[PDB]
Formats: sequence, structure tokens, C-alpha cells
Amino acid sequence: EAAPYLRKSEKERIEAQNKPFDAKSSVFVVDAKESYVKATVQSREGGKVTAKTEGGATVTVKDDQVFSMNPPKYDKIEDMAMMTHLHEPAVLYNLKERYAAWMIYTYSGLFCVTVNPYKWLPVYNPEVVAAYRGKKRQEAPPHIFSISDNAYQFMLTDRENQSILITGESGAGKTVNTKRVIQYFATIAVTGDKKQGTLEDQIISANPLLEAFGNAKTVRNDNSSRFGKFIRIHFGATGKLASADIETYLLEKSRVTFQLKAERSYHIFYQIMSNKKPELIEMLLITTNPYDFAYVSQGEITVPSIDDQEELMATDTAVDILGFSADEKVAIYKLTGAVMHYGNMKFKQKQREEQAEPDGTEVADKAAYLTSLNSADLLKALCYPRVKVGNEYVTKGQTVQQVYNSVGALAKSMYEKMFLWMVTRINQQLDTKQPRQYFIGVLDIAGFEIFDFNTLEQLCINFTNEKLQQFFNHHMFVLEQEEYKKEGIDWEFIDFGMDLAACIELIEKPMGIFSILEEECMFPKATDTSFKNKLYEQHLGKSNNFQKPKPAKGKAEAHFSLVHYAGTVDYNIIGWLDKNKDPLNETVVGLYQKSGLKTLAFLFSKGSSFQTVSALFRENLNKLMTNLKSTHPHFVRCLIPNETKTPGAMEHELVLHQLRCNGVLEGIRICRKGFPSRILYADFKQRYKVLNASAIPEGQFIDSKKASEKLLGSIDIDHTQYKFGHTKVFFKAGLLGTLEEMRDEKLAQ
Repeated sequence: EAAPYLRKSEKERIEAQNKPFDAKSSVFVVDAKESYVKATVQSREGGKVTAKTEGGATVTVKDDQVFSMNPPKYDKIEDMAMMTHLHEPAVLYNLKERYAAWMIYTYSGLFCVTVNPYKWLPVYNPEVVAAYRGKKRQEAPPHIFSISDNAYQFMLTDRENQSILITGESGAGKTVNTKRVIQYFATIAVTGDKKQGTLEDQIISANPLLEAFGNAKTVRNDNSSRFGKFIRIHFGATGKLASADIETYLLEKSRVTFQLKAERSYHIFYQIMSNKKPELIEMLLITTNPYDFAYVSQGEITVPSIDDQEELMATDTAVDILGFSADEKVAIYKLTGAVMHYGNMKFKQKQREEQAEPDGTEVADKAAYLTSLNSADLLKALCYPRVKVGNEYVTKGQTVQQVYNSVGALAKSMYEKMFLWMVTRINQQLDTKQPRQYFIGVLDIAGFEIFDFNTLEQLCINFTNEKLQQFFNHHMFVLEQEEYKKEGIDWEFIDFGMDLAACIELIEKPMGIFSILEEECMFPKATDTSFKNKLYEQHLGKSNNFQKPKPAKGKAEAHFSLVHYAGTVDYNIIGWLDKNKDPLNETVVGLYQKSGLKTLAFLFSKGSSFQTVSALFRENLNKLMTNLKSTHPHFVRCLIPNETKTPGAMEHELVLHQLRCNGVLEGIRICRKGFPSRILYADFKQRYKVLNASAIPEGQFIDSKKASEKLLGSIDIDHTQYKFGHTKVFFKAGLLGTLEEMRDEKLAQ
């Protein structure tokens, strides 16, 4: 009643599992509205099988889509984690059975997997939440509350840091549940001690502006955010709660470079550029028309019904809630205005001469005004730069492309900087002379999504995602080996982190794939086709998991085909190489440092210069990864099972692919090799004694081991189907299945 679904019955658990069943009947078949449906063998054939489906028709299917399924005992369990048959549909339908049971909290890895319920339930209500810490995993009903709970007691003794990691889910439920996560942080505060924005509400202070700030529109998602944020929480206290960080991580500058006409821009821009605030628009030296700024214009010209007048008002609401000055903050978004003005800047190339050279432009004068530079200062000092030290020397004649790239780079870097600045004061508003000794953290996205059409940066983020999965895998590898140790057993399995890292390694040698791309970009005035050819020599023979894409529909050309934890995904080339190109000039900020605005010092401040750009983006990740290596990570993966966020029912197929994207699926692929399985003596034998038909006294006249050796002596001798564990018993997925198959067959006879 309290937790009414969440532990649903003693009686019904039995009686459901009591219900009639047969595995050898109960089979997999492939569907137009599920990829797969539970099935019956009508008949079996060479490389096809003859089938009927519970709801639907009789159906004719090849062998490979099929096996008979883990029976009611399995059917009512808590755990994908304790699987006993591995094919995706099993997992999926079963959790769908949770969903029709509405049974919330789902487990694989050692960790819990999440769905926005789209409905009222008082999951929150403290009867569970306060009254107990709860339990380690096996011991209590599944809940995200667990993961926090045990991470605490773990750290409490351990006293080094941990973060909990929450995947995809890129809109409503993701953020709602992050909120509730900090709500449970408040519950931890209440647990620790008890006797100024509220701390969730303090994060809310950030949320609306920051949400506009780095949200983005996917073809398949409509407010989705392509910063990197990471959330930290910090303890000088193990009392009631101590205060928190949200932090600075991979940000996607290239989006400023480009959009397709279906697609839109960093939401800030789109929001501000609406019409409502009468003074700013001219104060901004701006036309309310997006249409003007081609570099802005590149996208889709609106989102029909996300109402940016009110969203403007919300931005005001937040910036005023900053308690930070109007004049700076106005100048600050005005910086962005300048940025879009830079899209207009366009240069021209003279006779008998290669230089790119000026359009003499009110745009530059707007810049001068806003900057408190003079435009001529730009014109001479940038547009033919100076760099030398030890003597000092001047740089002239840039190509059209050189200029265009250069200025875009500057603008982008400036946007970046502005984000970076936001840290300083926003956090300081958050920041406290209450100490921190120790840290617990939150992350939002291991972000991978698909389009029929693709662009490098996205793939790079996907690379980073799988890298995160490296981290997942090798930690599990270690821990599971500890579980081998736990009941006396010796490792027959090798690093998953390494194993899939090899798949990354195809991307990464001391040669990076990215590295060589951006590297060769310095080879000038040449065409991606050149690299195509270099692919075709370099990888296309060699690197097994990468492929020439097959013919397929939807697309003029696709160029790369390679294999991923999510499955296997194929992607395409426009000549964009230069987009990643980073120009630098000292001079630009160098003089801005002179300028009036006094944003500029924080505006302003060996590894590389004007180069290494995607590798820089590696570097940014890399540090993060390094620091995470210190930690214990914790894990949540999160789903819209539905067409929508609605009480309305499942939409399967994206849930399929999300789960492909959510490691549990091929993680369980990885683990099934483990015979990843531990089942306790007493229950097990309490079922199993039957065939031995043997009486020798309980207690240790027989161990469970002995009783096994006898029953096995009737039944099996194997390692792979089973091995002994010191307290609990270990199996091929199939094996429990056959065990109870025996049990029903024997008891019925």
C-alpha cells in the first residue's frame, strides 16, 4: 500500500509463479509493434520454426530469433542483473511486465534502471525514505534511494568520493529525477542532523537559465543540452548536509559553426533574439530578425510553440535572482550579440595580391562600441596581425578561409569563456566557508543519439560515451574478479575495459583518428576525398570493426561503418574538416584587456596553439576521466518506454535502441560468459533434492556440495554448466532453466 507496486505481494508472487507454464512452448517471435513477442512452438523446421503468438497470429520464423524462456521463477524476480536467459526480448518484455505491473525500480549491473512513470505516485512519501536507511542490494526492494543509501555507508567508512551516473533520458524525467536525487540528498541531511534558497531550489536557481543556456535541438529531441555539466557535492560535514558544485565539462563549440535548416542553435541565442524586450534590441545593436545573421540563420527559423517571450521573462527572473549587476550581465549577453554580428563580417581579395580585406562596415563599428575598442584598431591590428617576441613582427594576408575560420573561432571561444565565467559568481553564490573534506557527485549525460545523417562532433561524443563504458566495464571486471575471490573461485575472464577499449583503439593509436583528421587539415587547399582515399588504404583493409558502409536508404553518401556497444552505426562526410580548426591570436583579447568593459580580465585568463582542437576536447574529457578514476562510480540508466511522457503505453523500438545505448544489454552480453551467477544453498537444495531420492542427514553429513555431487552424478558433470561456489551456486543461464524443467517434468509424472 505504502510502496504499493514496489513490493507487490507475498501471495501473488507465489500464485503468479504457481501459474501454469511451459518453457519449451514459450518462445520468441518477431513483431511489427514490438521487435519481439512471446511465442509458442507450433512446429520446427530446418532454419525456420513454426509459431503462434499469445495475442496474435500463427507465425513463421527462422531459428535465430528464438529460444525458450526463463520460467515464472525467473519471471518474478527483481533483476535483469540475475538473468538466466540472454536474449534482449526476454529482458525487455519482462521489464514491460514490471511496467504493466507499474513496478518501478529495475536492476542490472549492480545498479538500478529507471523510467519516468508519467503519473502520480507518492514514491517520495517518507515512510520508506526516512524510516530506514534500507539495505544492501539483494536485501531490499529496488529503489534509486538504495544507490545513494549504500553509496553513503560505503563512503562513510571508506571516506573517499563517489558519484552516481545517470544516462540519456535527455528531457523531462532526467531532470525531474535529478531534482529528486538532490531531494534525497535533503533526506540524507535529515538523516545526518536536523534542527537561503532550499538546496534543490538553489539548483533550480541555475536551472532555467542554464537550461536555455546549453540546451539544443536534436531532430529527435527538442530541448537537449550539449554542454558538459557535472555536479559535485562536498562535505566538511557528515552531519546534516554540506554544499555542492556543478561543474565545467565538454562544451560543443562547433554547434555555433553550423546548423541544418531543420535544426536550431544554442537556445540562449534563439531566446534573446525574440522580440519582447523593447530597449535591449537596439541597445544590443541588433535587429529582431534572426534572418539577417546568416551564421545564425543556418538553422530552422523557429520552434513553433516554445514561447520565448515568457522564456525571456524567466531569463530575467534568474539573472535578477543572481543578485548580480544589470550592467555587466547586459553587456555579457551583448557579447553574444557581437558574436552573431561577426557572422556578417566578410572580406575581400585584391588584385595582384592575396589578402582578404575589409568590408568597411557598421558591424565593425557596433563591435567597437560594444567592446570599447575602436574599429580601426581591429582593422589594422587584427586584420593583419603581429606576433613575435624577443623582437616583434607582423602577420598579413590571410586567406578568405583563414579569416573566416579565425573569426568564428574567436567568437566561439568567447562564448565558451562566457560560460566559464558563469562558474565564478554562480558557484560563489553557492559557495561556502563551511568546509569540504569529501565529495559525492552527479553527472547528466553519456550522450549518444542516432541520426540517418551525421557529423563528426556527435560521433566524438559517442566515442566519449563508449569511453565511459570502458570505465564501467573495467571497474566491473575488477569487482567481479573480487566476487570470484569471494566464494573461492578463479578468474576465467579478461578485462572488458581492455576488450572494448580495443574497439576505441581502432579509433585510437598514438595516432588518433581524430588526431590525423585535424592534423591533416593543416595540409591545405585539398579535399576530404583525399582523406577518403587515405581511409581506404589505411583502415578499410586493416581495421576489422570499421567498414565501408553498405548501400542503404535515406542519404546521398555515407562513408564510415563501425561497431559500437549500442550496436553498429554508420556515418557520413561533408567537407567540414576546417570547422574543427582552431585559429588563435593573442592580439584580440590582448587589446580587449585594455578595453573599458572590465569583463575582460576574466575574459582573458604551452601544450598547443591554434591546433590540436579535437584532441583538446579529448584533453578536457581526459582530465575528468582521470579524476573520476579516483572515485567509486554509481549508475542509473533511464528511459521513456512510452510514445510520449504519458500514462499512455509503451513505444518499444526506441526503448530497444536506448537499451542498446544503455550498457545493461551488452553488459549482460559480457557477463553471461561469466556464468555470472550465484544461488544460495538452502532454497536451492530445498527445491532440488528430488531426483537423488536419497536420505542422508541434514547439516553437513552432506554439504550442498555433496548433495550436488550426488545429484550431478545422476544429472551432470561440468564446469561450464556449473561450478561450485563456497556458499552459493553458479550456473550457465540455461541451467536453472533446465533444472526446473526437470522439476515440473518429474513432479508431474
